[PDB]
Amino acid sequence: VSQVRQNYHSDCEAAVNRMLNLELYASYTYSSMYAFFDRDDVALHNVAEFFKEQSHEEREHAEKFMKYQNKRGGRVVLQDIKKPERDEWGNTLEAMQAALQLEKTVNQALLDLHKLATDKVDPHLCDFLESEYLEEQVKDIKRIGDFITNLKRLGLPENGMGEYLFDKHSV
Amino acid sequence: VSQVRQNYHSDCEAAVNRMLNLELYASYTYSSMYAFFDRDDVALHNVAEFFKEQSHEEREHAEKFMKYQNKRGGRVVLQDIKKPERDEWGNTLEAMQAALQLEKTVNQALLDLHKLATDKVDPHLCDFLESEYLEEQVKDIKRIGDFITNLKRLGLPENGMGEYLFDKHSV
Amino acid sequence: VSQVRQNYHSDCEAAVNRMLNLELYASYTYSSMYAFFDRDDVALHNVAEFFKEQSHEEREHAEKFMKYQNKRGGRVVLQDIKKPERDEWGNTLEAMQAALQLEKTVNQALLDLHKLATDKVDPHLCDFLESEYLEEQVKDIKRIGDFITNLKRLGLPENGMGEYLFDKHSV
Amino acid sequence: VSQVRQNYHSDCEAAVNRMLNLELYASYTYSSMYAFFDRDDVALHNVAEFFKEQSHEEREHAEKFMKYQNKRGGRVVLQDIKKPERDEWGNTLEAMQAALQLEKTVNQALLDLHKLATDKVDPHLCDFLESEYLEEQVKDIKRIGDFITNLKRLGLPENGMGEYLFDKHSV
Ligand SMILES: [Cl-]
Ligand SMILES: [Cl-]
Ligand SMILES: [Cl-]
Ligand SMILES: [Cl-]
Ligand SMILES: [Cl-]
Ligand SMILES: [Cl-]
Ligand SMILES: [Cl-]
Ligand SMILES: [Cl-]
Ligand SMILES: [Cl-]
Ligand SMILES: [Cl-]
Ligand SMILES: [Cl-]
Ligand SMILES: [Cl-]
Ligand SMILES: [Cl-]
Ligand SMILES: [Cl-]
Ligand SMILES: [Cl-]
Ligand SMILES: [Cl-]
Ligand SMILES: [Cl-]
Ligand SMILES: [Fe+2]
Ligand SMILES: [Fe+2]
Ligand SMILES: [Fe+2]
Ligand SMILES: [Fe+2]
Ligand SMILES: [Fe+2]
Ligand SMILES: [Fe+2]
Ligand SMILES: [Fe+2]
Ligand SMILES: [Fe+2]
Ligand SMILES: [Fe+2]
Ligand SMILES: [Fe+2]
Ligand SMILES: [Fe+2]
Ligand SMILES: [Fe+2]
Ligand SMILES: [Fe+2]
Ligand SMILES: [Fe+2]
Ligand SMILES: [Fe+2]
Ligand SMILES: [Fe+2]
Ligand SMILES: [Fe+2]
Ligand SMILES: [Fe+2]
Ligand SMILES: [Fe+2]
Ligand SMILES: [Fe+2]
Ligand SMILES: [Fe+2]
Ligand SMILES: [Fe+2]
Ligand SMILES: [Fe+2]
Ligand SMILES: [Mg+2]
Ligand SMILES: [Mg+2]
Ligand SMILES: [Mg+2]
Ligand SMILES: [Mg+2]
Ligand SMILES: [Mg+2]
Ligand SMILES: [Mg+2]
Ligand SMILES: [Mg+2]
Ligand SMILES: [Mg+2]
Ligand SMILES: [Mg+2]
Ligand SMILES: [Mg+2]
Ligand SMILES: [Mg+2]
Ligand SMILES: [Mg+2]
Repeated sequence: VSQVRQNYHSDCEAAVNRMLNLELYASYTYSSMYAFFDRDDVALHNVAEFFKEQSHEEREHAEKFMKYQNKRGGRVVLQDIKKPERDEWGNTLEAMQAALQLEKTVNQALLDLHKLATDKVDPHLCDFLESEYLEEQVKDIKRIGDFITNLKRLGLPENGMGEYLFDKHSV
Repeated sequence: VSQVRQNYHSDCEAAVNRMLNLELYASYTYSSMYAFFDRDDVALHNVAEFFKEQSHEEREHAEKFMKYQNKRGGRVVLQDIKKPERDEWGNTLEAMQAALQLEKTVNQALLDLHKLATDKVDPHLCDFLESEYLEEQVKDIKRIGDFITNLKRLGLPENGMGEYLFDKHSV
Repeated sequence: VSQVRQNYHSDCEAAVNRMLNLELYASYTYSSMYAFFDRDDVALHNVAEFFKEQSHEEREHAEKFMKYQNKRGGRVVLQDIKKPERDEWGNTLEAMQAALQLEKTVNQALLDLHKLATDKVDPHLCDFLESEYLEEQVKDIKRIGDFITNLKRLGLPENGMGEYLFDKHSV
Repeated sequence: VSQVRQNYHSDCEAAVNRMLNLELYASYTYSSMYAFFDRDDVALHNVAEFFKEQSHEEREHAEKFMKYQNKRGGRVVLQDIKKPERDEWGNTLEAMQAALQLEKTVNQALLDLHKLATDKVDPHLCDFLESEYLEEQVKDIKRIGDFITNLKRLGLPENGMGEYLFDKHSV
């Protein structure tokens, strides 16, 4: 037993490791979206950079879980980072729709972890999730939803002019 | 009944007073460690100053509970501050081990208070503990654990050179 | 065929994708080393931060290959990022030895890619590898070798004082 | 034989002169595109200025070959600069398509020169081409390809609004 460990359930420790992996998975998916929008036959640079930024943010989320694990006396256990679900992302609307679903998947995992922490009476873990993850998730989901509404308004997927306009005025 | 009092259970009010006393007790223990390491036959000034800083921090924790009590309309009730468990602290490793146990004792009391606040449906008290106490406790416990690992690596208690090196490069 | 593609062999495109994956694998291995040295029972913070920095550098190397692929009109294809070979890294010497071998593995892959680029008469790819990868590899290998020599001089793995001294004066 | 001449094959000297001429030809083509987009019945000023900038860049490329020739002890031999293939350039998409093909033609000539330099075992000439020409070519080709993708997305050649938008947000 780690000398620092106090009120940290084995189940929570394991769930933190799984959450870390999911953050890394999300990062990798966003990196794929970056590379797609940087393709010469796609060429939406501001969209690409948005997803690149998101990729870096997700990596930061993962690293914060690593630090958390050690602070509580848990042990970081890593697993493979699975490649993204797709190799190409269609267009800005399709990519944003996938990003929304990804963000909701990550959010659900965070909420499930919060429920576990609650069940195990771990207020430190609850506080950590609330203060460092849950509000950022809601903000990101709202931003992506707002983008999707605008992409639909702009006539995506069919309206190429609309897609250009979004890249030039929304990101 | 205090004109400001709302959703503040008598049990929580009493537990806040006991928590205040424990913070003062912790402060006093750290002050003893400061004085020990400042002895001419001990003479580890950086270690002494670390514990002096910790003593002041614990006093601040106590004063914040006093302010909290009044904000909620509870009444501060003071008890004797018991002298520390020991009059001399052996060496840096022994002192750090005692500090770790002290920090875990304080942490357990904070967690118990959080559980009481939860049982009494007092989200303000829960928030206060989470935002002002629980993360600082985890950080401090991790720091002391890290120090202990390094002191053991440096050959404490036997290795006087190791102890000197710690004082000169870790604190 | 991509409108930008010129003098870019399919074999080189595929090898760039595999190289990208290897950079990501190296990044992930370094992230594991960071987490290990941040453990409360390991607690070598400067060593941990060295490996964290290395992890970020490797990720940058991977992203540069993504950008390269697109610049040439190749298509980024991602695969799983395999978890590191180990879950725990022993001590500073063992970790540095693994880092040296990892760096040499990455270097060999870069040299193999340079040989392929040479065989396919692709001077742009040769230049890219020489200007952006090969010298950094040699520098990193030399730095790690130098560290290993010093860790051995300091009596690793047995000499805990030596390990402490390295953390405090070399990184 | 020039007193400075060393390891500089006659074939390479001649090929450098031909490369110089091609750079001047490219410059002149871009100058024609500038003048076209500055016409009152075309009036896409940002597009015109892009091509004017490209024209100046190509002239700089030519002058660098002149300096190179002298540095190696070769002799600059000039030929007529042929007028561009066209007198009018249709629209932004047509001009960009011609620019892409021009850039690929120049790139192929640079790659052919690099192959000659390799065959004649001239590493100085290889280095010069790699460090001063080949990466700039790849960057320029990618930029123009990206523009073409966006012009097609914007409905060129038919969509005049799309063409206006490109001029106002892409260049
Ligand atoms: Cl526990
Ligand atoms: Cl699987
Ligand atoms: Cl595709
Ligand atoms: Cl928007
Ligand atoms: Cl009340
Ligand atoms: Cl008593
Ligand atoms: Cl004594
Ligand atoms: Cl020293
Ligand atoms: Cl330390
Ligand atoms: Cl090709
Ligand atoms: Cl496999
Ligand atoms: Cl272990
Ligand atoms: Cl060293
Ligand atoms: Cl010669
Ligand atoms: Cl002729
Ligand atoms: Cl005309
Ligand atoms: Cl564009
Ligand atoms: Fe995240
Ligand atoms: Fe798979
Ligand atoms: Fe996210
Ligand atoms: Fe709560
Ligand atoms: Fe909170
Ligand atoms: Fe964010
Ligand atoms: Fe985000
Ligand atoms: Fe305290
Ligand atoms: Fe007593
Ligand atoms: Fe404390
Ligand atoms: Fe503190
Ligand atoms: Fe403290
Ligand atoms: Fe690398
Ligand atoms: Fe595996
Ligand atoms: Fe590396
Ligand atoms: Fe580096
Ligand atoms: Fe490096
Ligand atoms: Fe020193
Ligand atoms: Fe040129
Ligand atoms: Fe003619
Ligand atoms: Fe050019
Ligand atoms: Fe340029
Ligand atoms: Fe150019
Ligand atoms: Mg467990
Ligand atoms: Mg998972
Ligand atoms: Mg917040
Ligand atoms: Mg009462
Ligand atoms: Mg008490
Ligand atoms: Mg906080
Ligand atoms: Mg292929
Ligand atoms: Mg591989
Ligand atoms: Mg270099
Ligand atoms: Mg000749
Ligand atoms: Mg010619
Ligand atoms: Mg260069």
